[PDB]
Amino acid sequence: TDPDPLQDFCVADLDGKAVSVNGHTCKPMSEAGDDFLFSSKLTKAGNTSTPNGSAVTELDVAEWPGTNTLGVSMNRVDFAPGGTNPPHIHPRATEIGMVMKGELLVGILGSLDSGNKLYSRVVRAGETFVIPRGLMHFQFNVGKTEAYMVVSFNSQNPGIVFVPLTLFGSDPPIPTPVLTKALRVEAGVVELLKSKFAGGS
Amino acid sequence: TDPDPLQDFCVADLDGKAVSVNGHTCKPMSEAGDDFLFSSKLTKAGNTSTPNGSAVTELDVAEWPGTNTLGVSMNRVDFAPGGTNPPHIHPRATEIGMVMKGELLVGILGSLDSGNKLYSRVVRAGETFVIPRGLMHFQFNVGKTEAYMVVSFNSQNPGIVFVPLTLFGSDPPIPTPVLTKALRVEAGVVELLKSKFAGGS
Amino acid sequence: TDPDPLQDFCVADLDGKAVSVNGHTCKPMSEAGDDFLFSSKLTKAGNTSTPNGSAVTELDVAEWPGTNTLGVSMNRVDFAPGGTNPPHIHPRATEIGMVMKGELLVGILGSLDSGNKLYSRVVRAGETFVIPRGLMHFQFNVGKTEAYMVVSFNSQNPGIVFVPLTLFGSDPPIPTPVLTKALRVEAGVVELLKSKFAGGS
Amino acid sequence: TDPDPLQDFCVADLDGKAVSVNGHTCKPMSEAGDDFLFSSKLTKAGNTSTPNGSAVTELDVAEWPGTNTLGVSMNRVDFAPGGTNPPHIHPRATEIGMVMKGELLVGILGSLDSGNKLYSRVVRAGETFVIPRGLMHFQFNVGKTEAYMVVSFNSQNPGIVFVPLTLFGSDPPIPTPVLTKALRVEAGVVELLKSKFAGGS
Amino acid sequence: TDPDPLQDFCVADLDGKAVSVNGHTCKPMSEAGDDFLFSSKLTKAGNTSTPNGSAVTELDVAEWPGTNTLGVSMNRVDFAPGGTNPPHIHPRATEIGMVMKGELLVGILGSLDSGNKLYSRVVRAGETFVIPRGLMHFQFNVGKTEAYMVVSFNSQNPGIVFVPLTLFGSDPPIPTPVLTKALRVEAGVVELLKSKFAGGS
Amino acid sequence: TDPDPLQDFCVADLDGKAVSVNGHTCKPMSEAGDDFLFSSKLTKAGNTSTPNGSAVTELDVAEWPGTNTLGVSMNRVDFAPGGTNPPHIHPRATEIGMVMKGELLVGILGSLDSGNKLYSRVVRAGETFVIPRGLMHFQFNVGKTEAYMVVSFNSQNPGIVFVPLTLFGSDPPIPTPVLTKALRVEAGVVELLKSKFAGGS
Ligand SMILES: [Mn+2]
Ligand SMILES: [Mn+2]
Ligand SMILES: [Mn+2]
Ligand SMILES: [Mn+2]
Ligand SMILES: [Mn+2]
Ligand SMILES: [Mn+2]
Repeated sequence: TDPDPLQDFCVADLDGKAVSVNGHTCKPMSEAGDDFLFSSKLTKAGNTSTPNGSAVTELDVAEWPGTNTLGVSMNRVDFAPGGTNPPHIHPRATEIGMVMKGELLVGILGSLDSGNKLYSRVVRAGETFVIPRGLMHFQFNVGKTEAYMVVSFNSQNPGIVFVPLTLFGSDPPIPTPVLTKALRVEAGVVELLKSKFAGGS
Repeated sequence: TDPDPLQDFCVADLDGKAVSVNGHTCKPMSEAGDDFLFSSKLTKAGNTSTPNGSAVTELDVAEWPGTNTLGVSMNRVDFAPGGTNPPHIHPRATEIGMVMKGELLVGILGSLDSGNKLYSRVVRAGETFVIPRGLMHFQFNVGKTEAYMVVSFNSQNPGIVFVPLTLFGSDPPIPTPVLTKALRVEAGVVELLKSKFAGGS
Repeated sequence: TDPDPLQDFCVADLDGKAVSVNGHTCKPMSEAGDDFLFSSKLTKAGNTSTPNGSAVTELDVAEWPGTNTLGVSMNRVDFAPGGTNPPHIHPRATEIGMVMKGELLVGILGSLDSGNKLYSRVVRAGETFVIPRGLMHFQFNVGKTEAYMVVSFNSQNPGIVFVPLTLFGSDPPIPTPVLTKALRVEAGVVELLKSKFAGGS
Repeated sequence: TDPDPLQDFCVADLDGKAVSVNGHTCKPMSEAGDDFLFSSKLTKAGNTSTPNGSAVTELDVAEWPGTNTLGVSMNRVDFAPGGTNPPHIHPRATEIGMVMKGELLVGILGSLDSGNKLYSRVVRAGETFVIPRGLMHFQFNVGKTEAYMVVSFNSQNPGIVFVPLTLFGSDPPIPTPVLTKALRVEAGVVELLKSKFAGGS
Repeated sequence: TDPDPLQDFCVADLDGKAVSVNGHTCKPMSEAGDDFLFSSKLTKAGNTSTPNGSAVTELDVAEWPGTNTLGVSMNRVDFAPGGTNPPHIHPRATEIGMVMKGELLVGILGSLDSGNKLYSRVVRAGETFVIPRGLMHFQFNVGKTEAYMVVSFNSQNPGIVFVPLTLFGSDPPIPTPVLTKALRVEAGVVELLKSKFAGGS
Repeated sequence: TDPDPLQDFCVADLDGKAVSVNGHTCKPMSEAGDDFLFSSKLTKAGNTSTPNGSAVTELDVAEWPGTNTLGVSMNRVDFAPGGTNPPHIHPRATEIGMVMKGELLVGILGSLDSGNKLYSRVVRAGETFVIPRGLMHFQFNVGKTEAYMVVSFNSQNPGIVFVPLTLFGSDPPIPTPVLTKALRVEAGVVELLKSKFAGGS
């Protein structure tokens, strides 16, 4: 897990020309003021008019510098009806989440030695779920209304590996012959899938 | 921070006669079923008719066995008007919180080398705060309505050191002469304070 | 990373009825003998006549009990011409590898905040590569001969999330409507992909 | 616990204008000389003519730069007859101590799930005690002579949260109405307590 | 460093037939009583009539079960005039020490990338030293009187690798031809050295 | 073990005038290019015409900057017939190794509480061994041909404490009277041993 802190506070210095280290260097405490332990960035719903039909509003260290060294972060996710937060992985954290409104099918997948088991449940307001570090998982809005959840992590920067976008729309894309061997389908099918992720999101 | 996991899942075996280790031993996976990554325990408001005027509903490993080894937990806190979650400390975790309804004065205190600075702000629906590991902090309901928040931790068992209850109502209590020297007041004042915490909460 | 050791040696007790804990309980040292720090299991090539055209021979704690508590493990991977070790993730470790024979295209993918960049290179005998914890990566045999590599991890049990098999052949499978929304293609395409992973490997 | 070291030595650069990071940046090894692994700062007794009747002489990274990255520090504490080191907490370390002279009542308090139990014993020359990370604890000189102890920590910067000074004399102070609700006493009692800690120590 | 604790207390169960895990299983709290956080084992001087002319009195988890999970331990070392605590290594901890009486030459050796530098100083009563994790170090009594020190570690079980005893008196001994090649001297010299450590201490 | 990473990549900035921190500061990602996750430095055999009769080719962070923050490194070791990699220790890592060609006697030594037990085995092509963190170990070429192995570590900078060179050829050397007491032999024997390591390797 994230390295433990070595003092009370260490607000991230996010200037483009700051020295680079594991994590972030910190502002002098003299320059921090009173408000660094607080945020209002998750107060508003994100724009769900995206190809996925969901929107992620992040509150990692890049958006909340006061989290630097403290071992935590939070995101909000909003969903249109029938929208998905697609199969994804956090390389550097466990996630713990609560549904705030609506009805979400939440799925969590075991690794190979767990027989790739899929656990899935419809989760409603006030109900919670846990995603062990590094495992593939997804959410799907099964209600007729807009849904939203707020999720927390045991890292200041968990990372997000979106599985469809990474497989089919990386920069540059994975070669077609690699994908035909891996996916057990013809080139035409692979090229169709790539055409859907060419725009970069 | 909590030790990292060494497999996908390890649901806590909470039987009274189970072998005792750092954390908890685990149920055989054969005995776990489909639902261990989920809970509904935070769906309902706690009973705020307490001396503090607040109620803590816990979702640590004792209440959510599926969190075992995963490095996370969550609590809900509900507040009557004018109620407080009194000055307290988590010995083993950072906290990250969001206010769900109402208006809460949230205060966080630096240690001695931070000049014991008090940072405090009124936090409203959808707004967030962070409490660095081991620092004293409190919340106070400044609104006219019932308030509530949901908070997450980077530990399966953060611990709670309630400062007033521990100072004045430990089992057995701290000797009066220790408290008169520490608090710089006469025995009568110390005995008055003890009389308020004699009931154990 | 894996918890540090608290003594010199702690050979895993792998009996089916042993108590379950994070990792594994240990054999009494009296029962260990002289050979637990050694193995010959990677001396022989695996059987590459599989749908992927590669074979993974594991030397994690389940196969090498002497690694328990020590923070390391190793695997061997053998490749038929044109074979792939498909896009996969290790939830709990960084990997460091060396190619022993043949020519392998090795690809490593950044996360979202790294713009999902793909780094790829043909790696030959004696040449090395590194895969940061939790990132998607693959290998593809571009030579005319059988290839092989040996890779090490900073975990006794890194875990393997095979991306194609998990997306299309989990137990039970991810619902088709979830995959049509996530993959941006019609049901027929999703069902074709599922038909290729129905056998469980 | 503190992050592990990534090289043999890394003496803290304590200049006021040095770049700020988790912990401290290090002096070039060229500038370190022979003496950084040694100190004489705990050779002399501190001045016990304080309101508490004790004095803490610190040997954390700010006073012993050679401890940087190494995961340890030490303090000395001297006591006048009837003096106290008042109820306090270390947010980032376990403490292990030895009494060198005199007779000290040493008390350690469990958290809420430990029923807030108080363990206390008179500890004499050569006898030892342990304080688990983040728990409230105190010492009180019950002898007729000056007492002293030397204590070590598993952090280069454990932090000190002095409970009375933080509750009643933070900068600025906790509002009186918060303290009347938390302490279950009238405003006059709270104001009396504040008047004793107004001077800042 | 040692894994962090997951609860307040976890006293080691040292029975010979207890289940074996990384570290130690714990006694039920019901069986612990009031005294587990305290010891008197370092109150008395060890017997310095040994071949080394020093004696180590240990207070690791085997001797102080209350240290289990807490990340700390302590030893006392007593020295006859001209006695040595010979070149040794702690595989799993940093050490921080204080001299209590007498005059000790204390030496600390850098690794290969530190040019194998030797730092050494005569350390007297109340003066302190630090030994970074895993580095070779020694002490030698240069005074005319008995000397002693008390040292603390950031592990419950640091381990001790005594260099002369391990090189020349392991069980069974390192083969003579291995030592002649490593030490660049003839068999007769190696056999002389072995004859001095044949007794097992 | 090494601190976990807080982002995908952080290539070490090895310039002599770069700011110094635990580990290394990082190059801006803009300056990294495509090749930092790869190396060819272990492709060639080292020069075994040394006093030890072996050669270590290192691929730690100083030689492979892309390993910075990732928790891993690798070395190659080549052996002349009858050559040794002498008794040594890694202060900051476990090692996991594979023999690539030839026949090597590999020995691993327990600490004092393990009765200083020596485990040793002849290890041949494709066979593996593990060295727990901080324990003394060695290899000796018992074949008639040149041998080689490749070894991996759970640290970017494990450190190497060569026991003979450190005991007899440190900078400056350990005083002769310290070594006569520790080794239980006369000054002449100690001076003979020092004369063999005076050249610095
Ligand atoms: Mn997620
Ligand atoms: Mn709290
Ligand atoms: Mn891999
Ligand atoms: Mn203390
Ligand atoms: Mn030592
Ligand atoms: Mn080695």
